[PDB]
Amino acid sequence: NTSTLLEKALQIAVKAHSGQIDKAGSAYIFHPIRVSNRCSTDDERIVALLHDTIEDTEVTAEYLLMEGFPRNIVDAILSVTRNEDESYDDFIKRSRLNPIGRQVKLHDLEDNMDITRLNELTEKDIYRLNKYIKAYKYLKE
Amino acid sequence: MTNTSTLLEKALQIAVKAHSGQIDKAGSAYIFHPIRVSNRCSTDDERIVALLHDTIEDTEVTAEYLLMEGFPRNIVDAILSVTRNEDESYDDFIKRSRLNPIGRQVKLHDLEDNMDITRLNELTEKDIYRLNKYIKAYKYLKEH
Amino acid sequence: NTSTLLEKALQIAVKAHSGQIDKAGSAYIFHPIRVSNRCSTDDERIVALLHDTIEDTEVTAEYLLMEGFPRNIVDAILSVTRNEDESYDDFIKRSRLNPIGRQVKLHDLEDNMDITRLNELTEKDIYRLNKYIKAYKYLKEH
Amino acid sequence: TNTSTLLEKALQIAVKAHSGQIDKAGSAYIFHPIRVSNRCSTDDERIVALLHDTIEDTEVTAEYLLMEGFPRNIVDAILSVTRNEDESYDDFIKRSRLNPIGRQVKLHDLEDNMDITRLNELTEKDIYRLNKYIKAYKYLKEHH
Ligand SMILES: [Cl-]
Ligand SMILES: [Cl-]
Ligand SMILES: [Cl-]
Ligand SMILES: [Cl-]
Ligand SMILES: [Mg+2]
Ligand SMILES: [Mg+2]
Ligand SMILES: [Mg+2]
Ligand SMILES: [Mg+2]
Repeated sequence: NTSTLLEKALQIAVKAHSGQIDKAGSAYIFHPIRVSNRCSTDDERIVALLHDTIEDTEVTAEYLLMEGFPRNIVDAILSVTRNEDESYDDFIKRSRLNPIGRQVKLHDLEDNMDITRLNELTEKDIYRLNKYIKAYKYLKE
Repeated sequence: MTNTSTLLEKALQIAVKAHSGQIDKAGSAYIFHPIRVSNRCSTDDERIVALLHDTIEDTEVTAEYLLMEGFPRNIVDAILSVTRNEDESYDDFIKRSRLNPIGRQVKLHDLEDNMDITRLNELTEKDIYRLNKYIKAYKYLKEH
Repeated sequence: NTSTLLEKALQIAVKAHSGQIDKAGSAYIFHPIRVSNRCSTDDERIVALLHDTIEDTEVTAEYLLMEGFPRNIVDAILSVTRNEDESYDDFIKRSRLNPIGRQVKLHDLEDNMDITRLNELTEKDIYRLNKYIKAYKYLKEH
Repeated sequence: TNTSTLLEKALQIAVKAHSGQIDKAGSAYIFHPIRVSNRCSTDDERIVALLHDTIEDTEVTAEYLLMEGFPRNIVDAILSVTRNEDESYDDFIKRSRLNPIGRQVKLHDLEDNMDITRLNELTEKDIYRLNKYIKAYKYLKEHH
């Protein structure tokens, strides 16, 4: 009962992130939604809705391919999916090389840097916010 | 996860299922309409009503079903304030929406999304009449 | 009247903050502009454009009254203008009492919590940002 | 001068050049480049948005902007969204798409011009120009 591939990516994310919470206390599914609302194209919105499904849920790149998602979309999701064998800097460098992933990752950083949603702030947060700021600047050069 | 945060996730899953496969005038999935309206809201109470504001027309989603799912009476009343009654005229419908503090705000963001012509392929004369009606209602909901 | 007073408020702010900068080096004039962009009414936008003119520049309250800004607008600006002998805690409590000042202050805290423009984030910012979060929550309480 | 950054100078130039001008909604025109600039993502886009309509002002010219310190690629971007005297609108939109910064600014320009939430009413005379905005908006979206 799906009309468009953007609707499918939503239903996949809502199901996959069901039961997860972000560090602010809210349902995690609203993070890819808030990133998707910052996007400008349907391709960016699809990747934004799924950008944390491979890392955090049972969704795999293989599953997305078998569900009909195009090669450039899945590769764009993989460009914003960190591998353990790489540093965070090498991950952001790999994100910038992808036209769709670069834009989605920028909006992902913006959402993660939105401290207006948080209850407090600790020293562990500012070290994480700092590398977000460095990655945010790198992706805008 | 708090009760309001749980209801907000619950409200999303109820909207996704109810609007599954539905399309709007442009042809895109209708679910993104409540989501775009929600993104304009400021509080979680408003976000919940925004996500469910067009689900009463669905057969599975009723007022008692939402009460059964844990949504409090004030939230459900807000959803009913932005749900047009059977024989109710548009002018009478906007008047009823302003009486509800949450529904009034949600209806404003609903009008903003409906006035967004960046998603339309072409504008006709019928669209002008419809957009003029949204402008009048938008202005009415912003007064004191 | 309101469309012209909004423009006048912009021109008063531009002239008053001219050449001032924030901690990131960006032009400070855009802080009231970005706060005014988050507002929903013309009264809020006017107060937001002028909310740091008394404290940071040579604009006075009598000056704004002389230019035609109504009493409620000037009072709202004063509700978000910290006094000398007033602590930050009492300042936030006083800004919540004014309907327009409360809303503009909320958007002011949102702009001050925007770290997308800072070059880096240190530990001294923890105190400032947590203070802003606490003040943000107090203003949102109903 | 008494200006900090090129962005601030661009603001002051737009403020002066549009001073007293009014838009279709009856508001001060200066807030149009500001609202276009609020949609932009980089400082280069914001500078061009703030100045995207200053060339009509007799004081503001390409030479003036170069004199003030604005880089040539910024000035060329402003000229990419400045329509020529005998140029057709379609040819103007095609020319603005070739410029990376200008394309983005022209999209945000079109979004603001299509924002009918600021309008007090709509007539059928607005149909043609709104359909031109929609057509040009889609044409700039075909890039990706
Ligand atoms: Cl990571
Ligand atoms: Cl939402
Ligand atoms: Cl830039
Ligand atoms: Cl033109
Ligand atoms: Mg993410
Ligand atoms: Mg609706
Ligand atoms: Mg301030
Ligand atoms: Mg323009």
